[PDB]
Amino acid sequence: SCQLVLVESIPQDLPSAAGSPSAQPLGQAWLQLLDTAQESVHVASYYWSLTGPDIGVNDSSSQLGEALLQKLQQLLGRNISLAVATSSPTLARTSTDLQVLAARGAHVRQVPMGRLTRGVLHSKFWVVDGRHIYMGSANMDWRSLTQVKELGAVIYNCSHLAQDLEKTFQTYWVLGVPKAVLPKTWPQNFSSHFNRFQPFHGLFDGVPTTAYFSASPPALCPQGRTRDLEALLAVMGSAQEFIYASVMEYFPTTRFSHPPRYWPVLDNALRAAAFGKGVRVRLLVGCGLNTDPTMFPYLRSLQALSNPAANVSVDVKVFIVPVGNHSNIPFSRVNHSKFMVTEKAAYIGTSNWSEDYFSSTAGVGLVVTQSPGAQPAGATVQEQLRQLFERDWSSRYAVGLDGQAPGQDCVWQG
Amino acid sequence: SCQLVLVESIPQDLPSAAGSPSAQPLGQAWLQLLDTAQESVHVASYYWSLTGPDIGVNDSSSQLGEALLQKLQQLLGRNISLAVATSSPTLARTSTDLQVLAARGAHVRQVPMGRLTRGVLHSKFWVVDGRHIYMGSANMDWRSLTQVKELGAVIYNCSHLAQDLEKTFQTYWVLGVPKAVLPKTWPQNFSSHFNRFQPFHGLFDGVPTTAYFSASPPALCPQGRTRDLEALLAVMGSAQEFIYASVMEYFPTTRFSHPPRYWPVLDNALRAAAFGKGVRVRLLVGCGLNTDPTMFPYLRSLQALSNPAANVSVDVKVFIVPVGNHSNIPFSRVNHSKFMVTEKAAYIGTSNWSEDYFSSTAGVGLVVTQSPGAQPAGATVQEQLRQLFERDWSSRYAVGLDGQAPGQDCVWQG
Amino acid sequence: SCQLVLVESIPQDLPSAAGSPSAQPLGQAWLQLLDTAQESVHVASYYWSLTGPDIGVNDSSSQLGEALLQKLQQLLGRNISLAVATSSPTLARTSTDLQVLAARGAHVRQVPMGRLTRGVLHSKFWVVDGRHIYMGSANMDWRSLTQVKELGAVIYNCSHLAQDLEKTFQTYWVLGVPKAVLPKTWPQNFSSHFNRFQPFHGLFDGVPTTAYFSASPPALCPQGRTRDLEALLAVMGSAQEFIYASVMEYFPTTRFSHPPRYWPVLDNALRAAAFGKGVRVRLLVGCGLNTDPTMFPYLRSLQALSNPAANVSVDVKVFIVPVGNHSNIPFSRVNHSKFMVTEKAAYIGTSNWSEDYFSSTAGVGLVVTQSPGAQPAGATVQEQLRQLFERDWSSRYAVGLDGQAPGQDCVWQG
Amino acid sequence: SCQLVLVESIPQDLPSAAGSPSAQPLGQAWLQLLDTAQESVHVASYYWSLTGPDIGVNDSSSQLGEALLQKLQQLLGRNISLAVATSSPTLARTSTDLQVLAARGAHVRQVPMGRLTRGVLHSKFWVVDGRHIYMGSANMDWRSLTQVKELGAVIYNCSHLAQDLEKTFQTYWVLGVPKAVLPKTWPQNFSSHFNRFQPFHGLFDGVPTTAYFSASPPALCPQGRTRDLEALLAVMGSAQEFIYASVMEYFPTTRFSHPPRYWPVLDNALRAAAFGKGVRVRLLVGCGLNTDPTMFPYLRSLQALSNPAANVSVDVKVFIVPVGNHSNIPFSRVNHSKFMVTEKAAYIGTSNWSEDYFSSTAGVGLVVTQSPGAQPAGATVQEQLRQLFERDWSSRYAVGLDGQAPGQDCVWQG
Ligand SMILES: *[C@@H]1O[C@H](CO)[C@@H](O[C@@H]2O[C@H](CO)[C@@H](O)[C@H](O)[C@H]2NC(C)=O)[C@H](O)[C@H]1NC(C)=O
Ligand SMILES: *[C@@H]1O[C@H](CO)[C@@H](O[C@@H]2O[C@H](CO)[C@@H](O)[C@H](O)[C@H]2NC(C)=O)[C@H](O)[C@H]1NC(C)=O
Ligand SMILES: *[C@@H]1O[C@H](CO)[C@@H](O[C@@H]2O[C@H](CO)[C@@H](O)[C@H](O)[C@H]2NC(C)=O)[C@H](O)[C@H]1NC(C)=O
Ligand SMILES: *[C@@H]1O[C@H](CO)[C@@H](O[C@@H]2O[C@H](CO)[C@@H](O)[C@H](O)[C@H]2NC(C)=O)[C@H](O)[C@H]1NC(C)=O
Ligand SMILES: *[C@@H]1O[C@H](CO)[C@@H](O[C@@H]2O[C@H](CO)[C@@H](O)[C@H](O)[C@H]2NC(C)=O)[C@H](O)[C@H]1NC(C)=O
Ligand SMILES: *[C@@H]1O[C@H](CO)[C@@H](O[C@@H]2O[C@H](CO)[C@@H](O)[C@H](O)[C@H]2NC(C)=O)[C@H](O)[C@H]1NC(C)=O
Ligand SMILES: *[C@@H]1O[C@H](CO)[C@@H](O[C@@H]2O[C@H](CO)[C@@H](O)[C@H](O)[C@H]2NC(C)=O)[C@H](O)[C@H]1NC(C)=O
Ligand SMILES: *[C@@H]1O[C@H](CO)[C@@H](O)[C@H](O)[C@H]1NC(C)=O
Ligand SMILES: *[C@@H]1O[C@H](CO)[C@@H](O)[C@H](O)[C@H]1NC(C)=O
Ligand SMILES: *[C@@H]1O[C@H](CO)[C@@H](O)[C@H](O)[C@H]1NC(C)=O
Ligand SMILES: *[C@@H]1O[C@H](CO)[C@@H](O)[C@H](O)[C@H]1NC(C)=O
Ligand SMILES: *[C@@H]1O[C@H](CO)[C@@H](O)[C@H](O)[C@H]1NC(C)=O
Ligand SMILES: *[C@@H]1O[C@H](CO)[C@@H](O)[C@H](O)[C@H]1NC(C)=O
Ligand SMILES: *[C@@H]1O[C@H](CO)[C@@H](O)[C@H](O)[C@H]1NC(C)=O
Ligand SMILES: *[C@@H]1O[C@H](CO)[C@@H](O)[C@H](O)[C@H]1NC(C)=O
Ligand SMILES: *[C@@H]1O[C@H](CO)[C@@H](O)[C@H](O)[C@H]1NC(C)=O
Ligand SMILES: *[C@@H]1O[C@H](CO)[C@@H](O)[C@H](O)[C@H]1NC(C)=O
Ligand SMILES: *[C@@H]1O[C@H](CO)[C@@H](O)[C@H](O)[C@H]1NC(C)=O
Ligand SMILES: *[C@@H]1O[C@H](CO)[C@@H](O)[C@H](O)[C@H]1NC(C)=O
Ligand SMILES: *[C@@H]1O[C@H](CO)[C@@H](O)[C@H](O)[C@H]1NC(C)=O
Ligand SMILES: *[C@@H]1O[C@H](CO)[C@@H](O)[C@H](O)[C@H]1NC(C)=O
Repeated sequence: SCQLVLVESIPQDLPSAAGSPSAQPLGQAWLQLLDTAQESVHVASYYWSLTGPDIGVNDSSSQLGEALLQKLQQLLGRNISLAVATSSPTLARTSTDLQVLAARGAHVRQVPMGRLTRGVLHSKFWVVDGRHIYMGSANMDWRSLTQVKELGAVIYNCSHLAQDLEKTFQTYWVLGVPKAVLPKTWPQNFSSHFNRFQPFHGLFDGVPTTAYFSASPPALCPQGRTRDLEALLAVMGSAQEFIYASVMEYFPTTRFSHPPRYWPVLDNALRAAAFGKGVRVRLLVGCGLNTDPTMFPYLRSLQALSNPAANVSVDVKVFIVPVGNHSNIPFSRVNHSKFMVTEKAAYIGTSNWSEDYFSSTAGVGLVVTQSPGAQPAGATVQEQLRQLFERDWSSRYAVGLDGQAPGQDCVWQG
Repeated sequence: SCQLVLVESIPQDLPSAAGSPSAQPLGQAWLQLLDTAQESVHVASYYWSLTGPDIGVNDSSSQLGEALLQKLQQLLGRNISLAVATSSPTLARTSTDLQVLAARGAHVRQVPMGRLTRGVLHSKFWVVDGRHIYMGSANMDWRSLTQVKELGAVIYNCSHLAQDLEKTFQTYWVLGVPKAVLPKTWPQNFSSHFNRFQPFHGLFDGVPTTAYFSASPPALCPQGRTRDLEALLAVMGSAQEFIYASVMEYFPTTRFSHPPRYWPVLDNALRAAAFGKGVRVRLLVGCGLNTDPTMFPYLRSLQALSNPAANVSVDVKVFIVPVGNHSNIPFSRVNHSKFMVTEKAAYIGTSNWSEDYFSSTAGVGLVVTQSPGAQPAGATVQEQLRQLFERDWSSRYAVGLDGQAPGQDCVWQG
Repeated sequence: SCQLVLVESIPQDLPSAAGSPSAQPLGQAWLQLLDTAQESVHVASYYWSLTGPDIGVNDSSSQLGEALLQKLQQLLGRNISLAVATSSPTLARTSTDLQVLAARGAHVRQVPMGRLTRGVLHSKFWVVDGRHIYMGSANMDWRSLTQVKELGAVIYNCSHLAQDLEKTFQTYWVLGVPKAVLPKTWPQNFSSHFNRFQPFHGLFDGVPTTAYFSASPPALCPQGRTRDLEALLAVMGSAQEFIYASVMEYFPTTRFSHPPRYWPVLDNALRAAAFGKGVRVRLLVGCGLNTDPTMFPYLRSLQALSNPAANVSVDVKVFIVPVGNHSNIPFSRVNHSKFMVTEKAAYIGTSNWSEDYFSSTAGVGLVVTQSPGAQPAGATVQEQLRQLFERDWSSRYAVGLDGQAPGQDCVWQG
Repeated sequence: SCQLVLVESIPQDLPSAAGSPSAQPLGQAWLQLLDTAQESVHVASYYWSLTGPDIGVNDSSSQLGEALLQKLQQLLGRNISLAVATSSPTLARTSTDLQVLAARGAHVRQVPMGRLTRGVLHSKFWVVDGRHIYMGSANMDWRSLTQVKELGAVIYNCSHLAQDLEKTFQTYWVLGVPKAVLPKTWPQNFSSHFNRFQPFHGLFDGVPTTAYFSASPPALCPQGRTRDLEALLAVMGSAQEFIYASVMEYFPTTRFSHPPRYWPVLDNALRAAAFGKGVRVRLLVGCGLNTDPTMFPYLRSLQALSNPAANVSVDVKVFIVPVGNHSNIPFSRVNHSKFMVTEKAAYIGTSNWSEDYFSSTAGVGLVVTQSPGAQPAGATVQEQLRQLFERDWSSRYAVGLDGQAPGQDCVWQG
C-alpha cells in the first residue's frame, strides 16, 4: 500500500512555460505530513532556520516557514515525540528554533560530525509515525520553501522503507550521544535490509516498484547498506539510453581538505557511460551569486567531449535563477535540486558531487525503479522526473556554457 | 663507462629557427653502430621497409635506407651473427629485405603477437655485441630516416644495460619459436636486475646517472621488470615542476578492442598532476593525413582544464608537418616522437598512449635521470630533452587546438 | 487459507522405533494432488522413471509408481494441460514414459542446462492449478517412492506461493526453448515478490507463518529472488540454539569442475555457528553402496571439533539403509532427504551441499517459519521437522563415524 | 654484497640427533652484530628480560643474557645512538633493563599499542647501523638464549632492506609519541619500496635472491607495504610441492576479543593448498606447560583431513621440550620458532597464527627466495630451512597428535 509522490518547490517570480509539468508543492506536502503524524516525528537536518528573525531579515515570504514552525509547536501540544539530529558545525548560528522546541519538550541531540569524520551532517529526511517518510534536498528553512527551487520525494503508508530510514536516523542519534566514538562494527539492529542487490519490492499505487536507500560516509554505513557513491555508480552503469543529472555543484576534486586531490570517480563514470554505451549525457548545474567560479573549467572539459559523429553527447547547461528584488536574502535564489534520471532507475539525493560528500560528509540517497503497470495512465516516477528535467532544460532560465549575457547575476569568471 | 647520447631524425624540407638546439642525426648513429659491431647484432622491429621499391615508390630519399641495407649485408660478409624479431602482422606486406637477409644467413623469426595477445610487436631497439644499445621509435624504414621526425637514444659501452635489454630480446626470441605459448611464469633466465626502485646507477661520462627499462604488456613482462604504464605513472607523479610530453597519438580509450572502453589512467594521472601539485603540463600531439579526427575532442577536454587563476595550467598543441611535393610517400610526414621530460627524469618510449599499447601490444620504455655532476661538464639528458621539446613547441609547425588554418595539412575535423 | 503439510517416504522393509513421529506418506499426497487438479499441472524434474521396466528391472515394488503414471495419463484424458521441464543430460536414458506423455498431448521441453551452465536440472517441484504446490527431494521415480527415503513439503490452497513457483517454472520453460540463450536481465514477469527479508506472511491453519523461496544458480535467479546459498547461510546464522541437517552428500569441494578447488563456504558457516554462538550442531549424512568414499575424511574434519569443555558441540553421523534382497535395484536404498532445522526456521531443499549445486546445477529450496498461535495444539513445522530428525538420529540405522563394523552398507573407504 | 644467514637458539639440555643440520647460535650472532655496530641501533621488542633478577629467579643459564646487557652498556659507552620501542602493555612488569639503559642514555618509547587498536607490539627486530638487520622470534630475554628454541635470520651489508625495515621502525617510533593517534594515511616517507609484486632483488654470496618485508596490523601498513596476511596467503598459494610450517600456537579463531568469532582464512588456505594442488602439508606446533588445551581439537581437524589415496596428505605433530631440572623458570622450554618453508620460498615470521596477530597485534614477516646461480654448491635458504624442519620432524621430541604417552610435559587435554 506504499505511495510515492514527487514533491518540489518553485520560488517566487519564477513562471514556467505553458503546459509544463508540475508536482506537489513542498509546503502543502510538509503540512499534510505533519498533520497526519500522530505518534512521533524524527527529522535529520543540516541546520534550522524557520523564521525571518533567525537569519536577521524581515519579509512577507517568510510567513510560510513561520507557519510550519507554529505547526511544529502545535505538534508539541499533542504530546508527540520529536527527535532532531543536527551537525555540530551548523550553518545558521543565530537561529533559536531548536532552543524553543527543546523548551517545549522536543528532544534535540547534536551530532558532532566535525570532530569524528571532519565533515558535516548534510542528510535531510523525515520519518513520521514509522509509516510515512520524506526525503529531499530541502533544508528546514523558509528559503527552501519560498525562495529556492527544490526537489524531493514523499512516501506514504509504507513500513519497511520507514524502518530502514529509522535505522539510519538511529545510527545518527547513537553517534549524537555526548563523548562518542565511531564503532568498529555496528550492532545487529543497524544492519540495513534493502540494498542494490536486493531492492525492496512493492505495489506503489498499483504498479511495481523496486526502491532502496544508500548512506555515506563509509564509516556510517552499517552491514548491508549500499554506499551512496556505489548507488550512483550502479545507476550510471546500468544506463543504456540516457543519463540526466541536476546538482548544485560539481567538482571532480576535494573541496575542503589539505592537500587538495583530484577525484575522478564520478567524472570517469560519466565519460565511460557516454563513450562505451553511447548514452546521451545531460548535466544541469545550478548557478548563483555564491557559487565557486572554479567549477566552470571542469564543466567545459566535460562538454568538450561532445561529438555527434562518434556517438558522444555530453551537453552541459547552467540553471540561472533571477534574483530580482530579493537581493537582501542571503544564500537564496539558487537551484538546490540534486537528482538523476535514467530510463531504468531514478536517484534522489541530498549531496552534491564532490569528494567530501562521499568521503567525510554524511548523506543519504534513494533509488527508485518503477516498471510500467497494468494501467498506462499512471506515468512512472522515471517519466515524471524526466519530464521535470526536460521542463528545466527547455526553460529560458537554463543557458549553455558559452552563454554569458550581462544580465544573468552569476559569478561566471572570477 | 656508459656513454648515452640523444639521437634524432628530422625530415627533409623542415627547417627550424636559427639557433635551435639539435641532436645527432639518426642515420650517422646507426651507421656508426653497425660499423662498430664485431660479435652479434640483435634487432626488434615492427616491420622492415628499407628498400625503396619495397613500398611501391621510387625516390632519391630512399637511397639512405638502401645504404643501411648494404651495411647490414656487409655485416653478413664478416661472419657477424644477426637475429631479427618481427611481428606476425607486418604493415609493409611487400617486403623483400628480410628474404635477402635470410638468404645471406640471417636468423629472422616471426613473433605471432596477434595470435598470443591480439597485439603487435611494436618494440623497436638494437643490441650490438652485448655492449651497445639503441632505443627509439624508429622502425627499420627509410621513411623514418628521411621523411618522418623521430627521437631516440643510444648507449655505448654499457654492458649491464645491454644484457638487461638482451633479456627482453631473448623473451621475444623465445616467443618467436613456432607453436609457442605464453609461460605462466618466466624462468629466472629472463629475470631482470634493474627496476624503478633500484635503477642501474653509474657514471655516464663523469656524470651520475640512474637508468632503467620497462616492458609491455604485463603478460610479456618477466619477474623484476617494471611495466611501462607503471614507469609512466611514476614519472608523472614524481614530477613537481613541469611535464612536457610528445606522442603521435593520444587516446584515453581502447583503440581496436571490441567493445570500446574508456581507459582514463593516463588522463587521470595527467589531470591529478596538473591540479593537485600545480605543475605546468604541456602536450604535443602529432597531426598527419592518417590521424583519426575523433582524437581531437578528448584533447580539447584536456585543454579546457586550463585555469591560470586557480593554479591549473594545461596546454595542448598539434604538430603538423608540411607535405608539399612529398605526396607519393604513404604513411609519412608525421611527428613520430614519443617521450616525456620532467624536471627530475626523462622517459623515452616506443609505444603510443592507448589502452591496447599498455595492455595488448609489445612496448618498451627507458627512463634516465642525470644528477648535476661536480664538474660543469655540459647539460643533463633532461635539459637536452627539455630544449628539444621547447624548440618543437615554439616552432611554426605547432598550432593550438582551435587554430585550424585553411591552408594547413592535417585532418582536423573529419 | 493455506495448508502446509510435510510428507516423507518410508522405504519398504525399513521399520522405525516404536512410538516414533511420522508424517503423511508421499504417495498419498501425490495422488491427492493429481486428483484435485482442474486447470493444469506444471512439473520440474531431473529424470522420469515412473515405469518399472524403464530402468530394466522386474520387481513388484515399482507397481505403485506405475499407478502414478496411470493417474497422470488419466489427467491427460480430461483436457488438462501438462507442462514438463527435464534436464537435457538426464539419467536413465532408456526413459519411455516421457515419450508416452508427449504423444498423449503433454508439452515437454528439455532444458539444455548441460550446454548452458555446465550443470543439470536437479530441481524437482510441482505446481497444480496455480493454487497447490509441492517440493521435495523426490524424483519422479518408482524407486524414489518405495525404495528410497526422502522428505518434502506440500502446500494446499495457497495462491501466492504457487504463483511464485509458477514464475520459477516459467523461467525454466522459457529456457527450454530450442536455440535459447541466458538472458542477462530478466523481464518483470519473472520476478519474485517474496524474498528472505520480505517473506510471504500467512495464517496457515490459524498459526502465523512466514515462508519464502530460493533458487540457484545465480544466473537463473531473477531479480528479487534469493539464492539458495544465501538462504542457507541466513538460516544457519539466524540459529542461536541448535542446527540439525540431513543431506545425502556433503562435499566442501567442487565435484565435477576442473581443476578441483576448495569451497569452504558451508563448512565455514557451520563451524562459525558452532563456535562463535555456541550452537549445538548435528549432521546426518547418507550412505549407499555407490557413494564417494573421499567424502568421509571431510566429515571427520568436522567431527574433530567436538570439545564439550569449550562449548563447541559438533556431531556427525551416517545413515545406512539395509539392502536386504533389494540388491538388484540400482541407485536405491539411500537416504535422499535434504533438509535443515533450527529453533526458529526450517529449510527444505532439493540440492546437496557441494559447490556445483549452488554455482552451475539448478536447484530450489523453501524457508518456512511458524510461530505459536492462539491454539497451541498444532505443533509448529520446525518442531515436527526436529522430531523427525531426532527419530532418525536415534534410529539403529544411524551410526557415528567410528561405528564402522562388518555388515554395514557404507563404502567405508576401500 | 648482502649476506643472509639463518640463526637459531637451541635450549639447554636438548641434544639433537647426531649429524644433524644446524646454524649459528643466537647469542654469538647477536654479540657479533652488536660488535659490528658503529653508528646506531634500532630495536623493536615485545619486552625486555635480559637479567635473571628481572623475573626474580636465580639461575646460571641467565649468564649469557646478562653478558648481552653488559655488551649493550658498553655500546652506550661509545656515544652510539640506541632507540628501543616496546609495547605499552609489556609482559615483564619487574624488569629494570629499560630503566638502566635510559639512565645510561638510551631512547625508549612506550608505544601505546594497547589503546590505539587493542593490541600489543609483538614485532621483534634489529636494525644496526642502517646496514645490517636481524629479525626472528627472539625477545630481548635471556630465556630466549639458553632455554627456548628459536629461529631467525640475520643479514649483513644491505642498505636498501635496512632502510625498508627502518621505515616500519619509524612508524612505530612516531606512534610512540605521547597522545599520538593513528593517521588516516601515512605520508610518502613511510611508503615501502619493495613488496610482493616487486621484491628486492640482490646477489647474496653469488646466489640470486628475491626478498621483501610484510607488516601488520592493516592499520599500521603504509602505501606500498604488503600485509603479513596476504603475504602468507600468496606464499602458500604459490606452493607446488610442499608446505612445512612450524609455529607456537595455531588458533583459527579470535584469541582475546569479545565476542569470539571463527577465523578460517589460514585454515581455508591450508585446506585449499592441500586439496586443489595436492601438495604435502606438514604442521608442527610447540606445546609447553602454559599451552592452551583448546588448540588441540582444531589441529586434529587438519589431521583428520589426511587421505593418501586421494592425493590429500596432511600431517600435524607437536614439539615437546623436556623441563628437566628447569622447573623454576616461567614461560620456558617451549619451541618459539615461527616459520614456513615451501619449495619456492621461505617465510620467517614474528607473530603466531591467530586473528589478533593479523588484525590488531603488530608483527613483521620476511619472505626470502634463493635460486641456483653462480654458486650451485652453496645450499639455498629454502633448502636449509627444509633441512632444519626435517631435523625437528624426525627428532624424538616430535610426537603425533594421537601420541598420548605419559610423562610428556605438555598440557594435552588439560
Ligand atoms: C494512508 O492510509 C490511511 C489510513 O488507511 C488512509 O486514510 C484513509 O483514506 C481513505 C481514502 O481517502 C478515507 O476514505 C479514509 O477515511 C481515511 N482514513 C483515515 C483514518 O484517515 C490514507 O488515504 C492513505 N494514504 C495517504 C495518507 O496518502
Ligand atoms: C552511432 O549510432 C548509430 C545509430 O544511431 C549507428 O548506426 C548503425 O547503423 C547500422 C546500419 O545497419 C545499424 O546496426 C544501426 O542502425 C546502428 N547501430 C547501432 C548499434 O545503433 C552507428 O554505427 C553508431 N556509430 C558508432 C557506434 O561509431
Ligand atoms: C667466415 O668468413 C670466411 C671468409 O669468407 C669464410 O670462408 C670461406 O667461406 C666460403 C663460404 O662460406 C666457403 O665456401 C669457403 O670454403 C671458406 N673458406 C675458408 C678457408 O674458410 C668462412 O666460411 C666463414 N665462416 C662462417 C660461415 O662463419
Ligand atoms: C668503448 O670502448 C672501446 C674499446 O673497447 C673504445 O675504443 C677505443 O677508444 C680509445 C679512445 O677513443 C681509442 O684510443 C682506441 O683506439 C679505441 N679502440 C678501438 C678498438 O676502437 C671506445 O672509444 C669506447 N667508447 C665508445 C665506443 O663510445
Ligand atoms: C599558486 O601557487 C603559488 C606558489 O606555488 C602560490 O603562491 C603562494 O601564495 C601564498 C598565499 O597566497 C604565499 O603564502 C606563498 O608565499 C606563495 N608562494 C610563492 C612561491 O609564491 C599561490 O598562492 C597559488 N595560487 C592559488 C590560487 O592557490
Ligand atoms: C661488510 O662490509 C665491510 C666493508 O666492506 C666488511 O668489512 C671488511 O671485512 C673484510 C673481511 O674480513 C676485512 O678484511 C676488512 O678489513 C673489513 N673492513 C672494515 C673497514 O671493517 C665487512 O666484513 C662486511 N660484512 C661482513 C659480515 O663480512
Ligand atoms: C596423484 O598425483 C600423482 C602425480 O601428481 C599421480 O601420478 C601420476 O603422475 C603423472 C605425472 O604426469 C600423471 O601423468 C599420471 O596420470 C598420474 N597418475 C598415474 C596413475 O600415473 C597420481 O595418479 C595422483 N593420484 C590420483 C588418485 O589421481
Ligand atoms: C521589518 O521587521 C519588522 C520587525 O522587526 C517588521 O515589523 C516590519 O514589517 C519589517 N519590514 C518589512 C517586512 O518591510
Ligand atoms: C500531554 O501530557 C500532559 C502531561 O501532564 C497532560 O497534562 C496533557 O493532557 C497531555 N495532552 C494530551 C494527551 O493531549
Ligand atoms: C538493537 O536495538 C536496540 C539498541 O539500538 C537493542 O534492542 C539491541 O541492542 C538490538 N536489538 C535488536 C532489536 O535488534
Ligand atoms: C623510379 O625512378 C625514376 C623516376 O625518376 C624512373 O625513371 C625509374 O624507372 C623508376 N624505377 C623503376 C624501377 O621503375
Ligand atoms: C638458461 O640459463 C642457463 C644457465 O646460465 C644457460 O646455460 C642457458 O643458456 C639459459 N637459456 C636461455 C634460453 O637463456
Ligand atoms: C620539392 O620542391 C622543393 C622546392 O620547391 C625542392 O627543393 C625539392 O627538391 C622538391 N622535392 C623533390 C623530391 O624534388
Ligand atoms: C516378472 O516376474 C514375474 C514373476 O516370475 C513373471 O511372471 C513375469 O513374466 C516377469 N516379467 C518380465 C517382463 O520378465
Ligand atoms: C477434449 O479433448 C478431446 C480429444 O481431442 C476432444 O475431442 C474434446 O472436444 C475436448 N474437449 C474440450 C472441452 O475441449
Ligand atoms: C509479461 O506479462 C504480460 C502480462 O500478461 C504480457 O503482456 C507479456 O507478453 C509478458 N511478457 C513475457 C516476456 O512473458
Ligand atoms: C527377502 O526379504 C524377506 C524380508 O526381509 C526375508 O524374510 C527373506 O529371507 C529375504 N530373502 C532373501 C533372498 O534374502
Ligand atoms: C643464587 O644462588 C647462589 C648459589 O646457591 C647463591 O650463592 C647466591 O647468593 C644466590 N643469589 C640470590 C640473589 O639469591
Ligand atoms: C662521549 O661524549 C662525551 C661528551 O660529549 C665525551 O666526554 C666522551 O669522551 C665521549 N665518549 C666517546 C667514547 O667518544
Ligand atoms: C620526510 O623525510 C624528509 C627527508 O628524509 C624530511 O625532510 C621530512 O621532514 C620528512 N617528513 C616527515 C613528515 O617525516
Ligand atoms: C637434574 O637433577 C638430577 C638429579 O639430582 C641430576 O642428576 C642432573 O644432573 C640434574 N641436571 C641438571 C642440573 O642439569
